[PDB]
Amino acid sequence: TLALIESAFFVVILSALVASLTINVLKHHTFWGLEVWKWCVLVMVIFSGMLVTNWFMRLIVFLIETNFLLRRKVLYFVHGLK
Repeated sequence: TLALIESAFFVVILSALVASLTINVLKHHTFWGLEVWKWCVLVMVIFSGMLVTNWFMRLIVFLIETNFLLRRKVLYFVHGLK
């Protein structure tokens, strides 16, 4: 629910950033001494970075599961510090 809304917002921000990069019309507008596309890309960076951190944590957990090492202490440390 709430997580899905955040993911959708991050996807929308990424799409807007891609459109701004592809279309120079938005670049003509600037605010706070910086281009509007810069701020949009920054916000999309924050959101997509949260999403990428979650995805990378999941991928690291999966790789550790498939990894040959199976030390109990290492698994507990990873679970605690994820």
